[PDB]
Amino acid sequence: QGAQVDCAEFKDPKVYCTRESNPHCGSNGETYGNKCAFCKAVMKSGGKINLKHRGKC
Repeated sequence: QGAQVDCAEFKDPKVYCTRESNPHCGSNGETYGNKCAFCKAVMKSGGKINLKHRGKC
């Protein structure tokens, strides 16, 4: 096992942004999905934004 939803190791170089490759939906906070959007937000989320990323939140 091991949930592979890490987003630090796939930052660079010029990888995850703009053209969203997955409408993924946050805990109970937001609908987004471009790898950058999610890692970027979640980073500065607060520490209470888990994920229920499938389709809608």
